[PDB]
Amino acid sequence: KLASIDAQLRLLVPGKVSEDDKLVEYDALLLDKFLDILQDLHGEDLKEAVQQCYELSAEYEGKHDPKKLEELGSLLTSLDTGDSIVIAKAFSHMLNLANLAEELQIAYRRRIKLKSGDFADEANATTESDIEETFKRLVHKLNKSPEEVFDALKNQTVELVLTAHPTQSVRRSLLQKHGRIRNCLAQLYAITPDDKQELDEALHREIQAAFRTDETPPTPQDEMRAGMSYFHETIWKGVPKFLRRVDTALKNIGINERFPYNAPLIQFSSWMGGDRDGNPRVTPEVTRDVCLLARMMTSNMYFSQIEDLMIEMSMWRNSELRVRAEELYKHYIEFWKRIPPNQPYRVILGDVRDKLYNTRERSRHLLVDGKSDIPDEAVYTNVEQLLEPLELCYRSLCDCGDHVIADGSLLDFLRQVSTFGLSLVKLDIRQESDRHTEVLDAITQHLGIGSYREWSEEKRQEWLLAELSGKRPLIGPDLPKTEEVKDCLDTFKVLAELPSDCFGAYIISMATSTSDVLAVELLQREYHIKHPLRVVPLFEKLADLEAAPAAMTRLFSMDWYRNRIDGKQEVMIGYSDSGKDAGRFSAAWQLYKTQEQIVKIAKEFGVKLVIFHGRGGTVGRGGGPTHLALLSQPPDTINGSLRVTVQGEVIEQSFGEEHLCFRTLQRFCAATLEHGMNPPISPRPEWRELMDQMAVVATEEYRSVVFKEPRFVEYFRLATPELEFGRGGIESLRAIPWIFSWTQTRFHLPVWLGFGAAFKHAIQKDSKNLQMLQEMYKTWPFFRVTIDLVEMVFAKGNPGIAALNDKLLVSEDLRPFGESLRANYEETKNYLLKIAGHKDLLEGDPYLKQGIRLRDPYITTLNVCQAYTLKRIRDPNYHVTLRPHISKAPGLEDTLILTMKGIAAGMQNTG
Amino acid sequence: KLASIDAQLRLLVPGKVSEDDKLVEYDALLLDKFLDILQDLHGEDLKEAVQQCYELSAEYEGKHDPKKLEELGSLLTSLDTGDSIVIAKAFSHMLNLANLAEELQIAYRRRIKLKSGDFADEANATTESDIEETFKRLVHKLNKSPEEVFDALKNQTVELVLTAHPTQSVRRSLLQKHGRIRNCLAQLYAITPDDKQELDEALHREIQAAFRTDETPPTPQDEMRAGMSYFHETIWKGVPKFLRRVDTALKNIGINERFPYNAPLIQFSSWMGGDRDGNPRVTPEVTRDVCLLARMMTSNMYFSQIEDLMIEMSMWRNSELRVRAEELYKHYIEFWKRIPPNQPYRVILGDVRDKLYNTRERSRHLLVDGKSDIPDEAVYTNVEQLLEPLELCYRSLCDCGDHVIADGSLLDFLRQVSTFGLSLVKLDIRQESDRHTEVLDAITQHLGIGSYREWSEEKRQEWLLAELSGKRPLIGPDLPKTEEVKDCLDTFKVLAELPSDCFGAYIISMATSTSDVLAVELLQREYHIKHPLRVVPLFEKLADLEAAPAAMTRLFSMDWYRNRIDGKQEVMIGYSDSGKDAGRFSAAWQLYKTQEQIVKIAKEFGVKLVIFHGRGGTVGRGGGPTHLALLSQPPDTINGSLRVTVQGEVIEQSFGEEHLCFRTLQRFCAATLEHGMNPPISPRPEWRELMDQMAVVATEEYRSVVFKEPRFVEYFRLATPELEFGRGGIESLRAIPWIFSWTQTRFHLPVWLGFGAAFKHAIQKDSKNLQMLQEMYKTWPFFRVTIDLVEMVFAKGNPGIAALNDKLLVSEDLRPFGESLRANYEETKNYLLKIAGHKDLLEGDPYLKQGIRLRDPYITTLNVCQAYTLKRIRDPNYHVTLRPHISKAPGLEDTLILTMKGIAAGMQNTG
Ligand SMILES: N[C@@H](CC(=O)O)C(=O)O
Ligand SMILES: N[C@@H](CC(=O)O)C(=O)O
Repeated sequence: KLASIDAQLRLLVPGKVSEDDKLVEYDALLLDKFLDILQDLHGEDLKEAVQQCYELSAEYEGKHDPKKLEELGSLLTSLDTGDSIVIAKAFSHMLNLANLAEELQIAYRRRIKLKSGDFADEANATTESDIEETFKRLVHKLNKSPEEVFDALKNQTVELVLTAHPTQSVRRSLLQKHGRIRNCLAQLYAITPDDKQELDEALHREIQAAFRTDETPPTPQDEMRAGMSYFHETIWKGVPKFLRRVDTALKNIGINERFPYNAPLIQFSSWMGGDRDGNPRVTPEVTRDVCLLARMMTSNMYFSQIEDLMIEMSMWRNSELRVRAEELYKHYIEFWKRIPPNQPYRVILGDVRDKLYNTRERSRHLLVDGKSDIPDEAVYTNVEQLLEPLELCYRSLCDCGDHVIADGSLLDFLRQVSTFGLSLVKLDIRQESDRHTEVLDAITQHLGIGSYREWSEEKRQEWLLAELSGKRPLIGPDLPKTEEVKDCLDTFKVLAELPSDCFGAYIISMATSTSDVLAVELLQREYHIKHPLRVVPLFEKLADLEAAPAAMTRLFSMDWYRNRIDGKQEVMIGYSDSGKDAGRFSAAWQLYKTQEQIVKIAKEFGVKLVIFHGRGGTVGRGGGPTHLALLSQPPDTINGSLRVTVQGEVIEQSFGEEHLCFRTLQRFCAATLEHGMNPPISPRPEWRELMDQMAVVATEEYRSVVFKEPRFVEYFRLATPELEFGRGGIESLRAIPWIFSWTQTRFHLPVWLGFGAAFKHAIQKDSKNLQMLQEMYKTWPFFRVTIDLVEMVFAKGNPGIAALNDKLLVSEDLRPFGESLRANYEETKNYLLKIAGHKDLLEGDPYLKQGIRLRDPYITTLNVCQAYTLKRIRDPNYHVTLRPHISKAPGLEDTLILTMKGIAAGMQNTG
Repeated sequence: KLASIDAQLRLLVPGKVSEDDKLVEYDALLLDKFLDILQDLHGEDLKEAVQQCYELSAEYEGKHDPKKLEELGSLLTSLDTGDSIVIAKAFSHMLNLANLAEELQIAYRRRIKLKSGDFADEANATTESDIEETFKRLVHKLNKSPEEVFDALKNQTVELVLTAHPTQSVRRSLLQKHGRIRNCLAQLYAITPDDKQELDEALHREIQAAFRTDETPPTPQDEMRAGMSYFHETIWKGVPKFLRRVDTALKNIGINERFPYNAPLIQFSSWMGGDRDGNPRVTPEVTRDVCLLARMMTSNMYFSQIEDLMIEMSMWRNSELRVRAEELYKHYIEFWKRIPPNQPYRVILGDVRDKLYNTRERSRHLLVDGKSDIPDEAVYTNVEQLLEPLELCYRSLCDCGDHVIADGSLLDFLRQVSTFGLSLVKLDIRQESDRHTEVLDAITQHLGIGSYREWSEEKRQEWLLAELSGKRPLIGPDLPKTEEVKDCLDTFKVLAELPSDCFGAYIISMATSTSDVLAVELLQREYHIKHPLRVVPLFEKLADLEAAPAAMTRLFSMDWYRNRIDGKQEVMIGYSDSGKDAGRFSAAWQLYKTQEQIVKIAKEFGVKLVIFHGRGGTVGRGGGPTHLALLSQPPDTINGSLRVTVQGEVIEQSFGEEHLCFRTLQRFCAATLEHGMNPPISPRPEWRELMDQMAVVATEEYRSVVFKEPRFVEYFRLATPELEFGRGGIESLRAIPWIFSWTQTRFHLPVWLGFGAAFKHAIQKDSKNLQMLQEMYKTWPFFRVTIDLVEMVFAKGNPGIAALNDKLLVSEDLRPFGESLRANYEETKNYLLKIAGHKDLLEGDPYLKQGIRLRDPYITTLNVCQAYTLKRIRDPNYHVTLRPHISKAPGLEDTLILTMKGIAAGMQNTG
């Protein structure tokens, strides 16, 4: 029955049916209910068709018989456009279901009571240290006093920077539906029979509601609002829950005070409407809009919880607040008459409410009108104005003997205010160096002094330092401006006009020089920005990384810059970007080294350095693995301040479920604290040498395939949906489409290519290297974590899918090239297994393996569907006999979009 | 430790420590945490003082040594005014804590799986039938088809009429705190150690927050708002949860449809601001105000959940709604931009939102301004206008294939709308017959036609029928009006002007005649009320009850009245009122008979009769007992329409906790349905005869003590805090103060007096009567339920408290009178025990016994405190040596108020 579907699913994932392992059951239950829904909505035949795709696809994943893939192919090419959309919709939705189930399983999986203490424990959610356990290791194993631990945490800073979903920001409505499905599932395993019957019917109903929210592309403004949804869903509440647990952990190590409510321990930021790199749709107007939206939403969140705080704050008992209440003494849900003065905390909070309302309304009018007449004194323009009256309530309760009450909801609110400020996320701006060069070259030519672009690096620096202390402005009204130059100058206009608490960093993409950084500083001074954004270079190519040290050295040598920077500098690294240039192995090692070198240079100059981790690192995986990934960082690269990218495709895993949200915040904080007092071992010299030797080879293999093979590009454009995803060659292609196109094929070339040659050569040069590599794997956190990510990527790989795409889409003369990349994949995988000490992929993480494995049949169905869809899109003369319509003006591009989104939702993070 | 307090509490309530019996543990935990709070806030010495009062009081309740009561007395009279308030505050708060604990215990107590099927099962929450089990008994035992059962429920009507708390409407803020204490307690027995530590600290904090919400009397408007709080807390959500369970129960008996969303199964009403009987503070203005408030709140509740429904209703798929959406196509929390038309359900619900807002705002302006310019078309003036667009969404989802989605939140909302309408509660007006007589006598004299008051009953009727068809109005501008006559006429003005959906019944207090009812009908016609309120007589004294039949017969004989009444009449009975006149036994029996007789008369005339149950009956107990109480009603007295008083002092028990709320709604519905198809046995003729004989004697004893003893009044005024509760003789005293004054003394004279003589005489006249009475107890639901309520009242009794009040407050020459009432109490109790077949009070309901028993020590402490406080208030020359202040311009009246409220909160319902 349900028993039958359960049995089916267990053939792919068998063995240890323990008591907290319910994942297969959850999946069975959801799939069962969804198959009924499909029958009701679309008819028995369609249900049977979906069931048959699933079955065929399961059998192919079980035994890997390519006849099975071909059968599923036949079935799928025969479907008319309409049936084909329903099938793609069905399997995408099954994926979202399996992901909700898996989150529930990770949320309730049992922790290991006794931990071995090896660093490997920190790779796994069930064994990793929580905040208390981290405190205790630091006190007992590293001989820190509890006070020292407390003091470091007080000064610590963790900043999570949210980026756009590369394929599909899940809309607010749907995400809530996903939440309720998950909750109904949870509650079903808590239970009276009638409750079960009712929950059962409520589950059924929510699965359907989700499926039928299934309606061209979205505005960046809307993409921003969709990306902010997780605040409401979890983070908003989660921050105070986690800070409260810090309090408890501090108490359990002998610290008899709460973690101060205004320690800036957690900060969130955003690139959404800020990053315009290679993206001219992100205009100045978009930037202004998302700043106002962030401000609107934050005030609105405070406003919509302040009435609850006012109810709870009924107390009648200090003179400081008494006085304020007396001074102060309509269209709202709760306190719509004047508050009486015998309710003093409500008089204060009543004023805070009104002010919050006015702050929210100004932003709304600024947004939809263009201006508002609402004045500064009616509104909060700075976060201290909002804290102040809340601190007053806190103190008044303490002075009147009610400390204990103060530390309830009021303390929660104080923390939310301190963490989220007036703008939930501070926005980073990002733009590429060449755009700044263009802007300056327009200025220099118009001024008649030559062409900045033609100038040497020394000349650029000399001219920029002279104009950074210039007495005249640079830009006259008659400066002629291309659209691109205007768009870049008007971005600074927007920075000059919006409050500084809207913004974080100005990241320079494709940075290579001292002058790139100075260029942006000059444009900010020219716009007279009261509080210039800090300037952060992103060095992308290997060569750029190699030139970064000399570039920072020079910046830090310049009096004007040192004085401006005030002891602090941030530098950004992008793992996926560097891996596109050099292969992932060589980018990993180079990035390790570069960070060492820049840390040393910072120290020498008495500058505190923050490394901002862009996408594609081990640290962006989420979950347990992020925890060891953080502790693997080179010594002193964190030093009390973490700034990391939370990748769009991981946001749901990290923050969709309340427990996972809590644990994400916890491991980021725990890991940051620990690393500064307990660095991973530094590598043995033999390891460096071998890693250098392996980098040279890995880069040679990767580059010879990706850049020197004259037909690589052509192979890429056929074997991969890259071109269709649009809706020079590889050097010019951006990192996201690179990773994505190969992830859609289940092949992942960008992640593993180069590791094969590195290993083969090392082991062939000297047999003893195998053992050295294995020791590196057991003992060197950096190496372990590097290998693990790639191992996780191979578990999501299926060379049979790549083969099928070759048969359908690649011309015959390219097929053997494809075949040879598949042999490289196999050989690379096997070398990685031998180094990891494993027979099977992920035998060190069987819960992850199970999760990925349950997804495969669904993903595979979408892959097969996609492959034929691309055949049809690409070739209007390919046709087959379509079956008479099975279901009860929408095209092939629509089916492909569903396919791409479904695969990406099942593939989640890779490289 | 905590172990120590647990042991202490178990000495009063020992034995069967089973697994779902946690009440003592809960109490221990709360008391433990509260004792710490007291130490922190007021010092160790005060904590020790509270502990010692508790101990002394526990020992007195254990062994009943009167030396122990005297010690507690000494301690308590020695306390200065300030210490004395803290102690009274502490013990009142302990009571509220024990009540929250007890609710949690009743919420989670385990149901008996197998029920014996005796009607006694329905007295007890653990054994009573739920709605499904009621359905099944009707189908299988009474041979009803499931369709017949379904049809009766569809036509069934249950109306719960909320009345003011007689002592203290708990304010909205505090009630929420009580809720969170209870929740934190629940969650503590669900659990990771850190969660427990956090819940532990959250419990601690909420206990304190409650204790320090401890701030002259309240406006009826405010009393009304406080009495409405339970809607927000439970009832609002509870109605749809219960209707959904009806759906499930129907499905489980083979009915394949949901209970229709607009079946008026549940209705709530209110007397708050409506009842002005003996209460001139309840003015026309108050009535207008609470109608507008009810309207304001209801719109506000719909408004504040409509945004959630709009989020969830994302669906894009019927032409009827499509069309409406197109036609329709800012300052809010969620949808503050214009809704797009590809979101059709949101366009519709967006309009409903705006309309709800405007409906809420009109009422607010009408209330605080006096008028609004906001027009009828901007606002809902009738419930169908609000349903209509919701029915449209429901139909559109069904027509587009989404039946299952429609039956989620949308169906819930539809039910809330159908149940609560535009005014959460419909308001009853009540005023006494003599006020109408006065108003008419003013009219007749001014008209020069004589004095209505002087006229006979026949003349009154003749004149009223002639003027009910009169062609001129009665009231000219120059009619002279006392303040009372004006207040009564202006009430009808308010009825003429407010929408009819604000109101329910016009109850006439002290009704005796046909003409009393006609009088009110004439005043309503004179005010041209479009939809006159139905006129409902409340016959109070025995003699009035005896004259009621001839009065209804005459009304039902009059063409004008029959035509006006349109086949329907409601009559009200007041158990506490009739018991004040005749003693509770004789009022119970007479009320049984009168209801029989009026049912017969209704039938004869083809009038459907509703009996409205005023306060003081078995049916007002709440909990399990209410369930048998309902099924005990005389045959055909319910007949598909129940209308009962939910007494203010029981509201918290019935609706404060969500499970209890659900079960209250369930038993009212289950019991009503069943009774109409399965009447209790009718009494054997020997039983009637004996009951008549016992009534004559019970009334003679009660009346000879209460009305003929010349010094009774004087004894009452000293032994009881009656006079102080103010802030002819007994005939003139209202029922609430009568019950209350004796409940404050733990003596309860009004409930049991008369039962002693009834039993003694019956058993002495003929020994065989003992056995007849016992059979009546085992077999006759009416008798059983009658005896049970009195048995529950004796469990709350303590003649030692009455004795102490006598020593302190009654003069020596009255003390033996007091002593003789105590001998009557003892003898009456023992007779009741013998008839019930019990050795101890409540051995048939040990869970109730435990609950009442845990409260006693607290109540006793307050009693002792009260007794000396009254001594001090009454006698400014009584003094004792006060102890130096123990704690770290407030008087004796304040301590007494705390005392009275505390005792009433522990005594809950009695007579
Ligand atoms: N985020 C997981 C992978 C996944 O669940 O797709 C990991 O990196 O281990
Ligand atoms: N309401 C309960 C009495 C109580 O708990 O005070 C009953 O009537 O049985």
